[PDB]
Amino acid sequence: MSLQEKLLTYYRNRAAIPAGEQARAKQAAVDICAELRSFLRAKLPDMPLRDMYLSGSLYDDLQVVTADHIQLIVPLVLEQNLWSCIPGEDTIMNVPGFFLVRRENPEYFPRGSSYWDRCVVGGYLSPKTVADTFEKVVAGSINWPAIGSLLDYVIRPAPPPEALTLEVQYERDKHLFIDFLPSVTLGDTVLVAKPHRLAQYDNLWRLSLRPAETARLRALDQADSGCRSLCLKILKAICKSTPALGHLTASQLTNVILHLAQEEADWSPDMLADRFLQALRGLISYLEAGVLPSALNPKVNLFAELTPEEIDELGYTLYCSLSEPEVLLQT
Repeated sequence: MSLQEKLLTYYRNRAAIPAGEQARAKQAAVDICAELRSFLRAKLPDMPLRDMYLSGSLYDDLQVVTADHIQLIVPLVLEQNLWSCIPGEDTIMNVPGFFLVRRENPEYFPRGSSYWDRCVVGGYLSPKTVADTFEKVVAGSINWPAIGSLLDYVIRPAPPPEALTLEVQYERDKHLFIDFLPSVTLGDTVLVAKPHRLAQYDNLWRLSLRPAETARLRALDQADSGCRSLCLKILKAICKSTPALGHLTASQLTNVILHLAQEEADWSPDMLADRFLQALRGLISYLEAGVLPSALNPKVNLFAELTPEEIDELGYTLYCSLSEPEVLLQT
């Protein structure tokens, strides 16, 4: 049979979402998203935000390759007057590519001049505070299954520390997750409050990379009708199924593939199996080294959040795969 054929087989059987189901999944998210606006259009203002949006509603599949959960961005509006963002590199700590947001010009515009002065601690805008002030609309200031009833789904938020995340069964067989993620844009630079992990103590703002990451990927495979996304989807599925490998994230996997695209031109369909093995060796190499640089921002190490016991486990599992990759398909 061969790896190629087995990989394709695993794709269709374990990894891929049927066109129909996918559409219905998109519908759910788009509907949930609509109604959450209707909840905040009533509740607010006070908090200054643009409309919530779902990334990337332009693609059907919705970027659930690159991935984790469907992402519901909530853009916080800030005065470009009153706020500068300081790179994590130039701290006061030392943590690329996270950023501190510094309250500027008390020198001019005293406290109370912004809504966002109520989420400052120590001269700096605080993703955790911001996330919290937020999380106490979610789990559960919402009249939750009243919107469940309206649309014929089950909508319940995961219990903390993911009160931001939501579970929705869209059909009876299947279920689906939606992340709320607060975002601020200060000039060129866009940031999200996905907390760091340790964060020292608590904590900095995270540079958003998923949308750029998914755009390169979309584009490369457009260029040459190549098999980069397919190869990624399969690694993602294997990692979702194989408990040892669960510690690996969408972003990590995505960046392994992007580095491999930098190194290899070919990605014709018949190259799947080789590129697949190379991703495994790439992973092993990045894990040995303890660093996976972001393809888009080489100073950022995506493996910096992994605990060393995780790295340990992953490396061993991958090391053992290499001679019989077939075993990864039967988890």
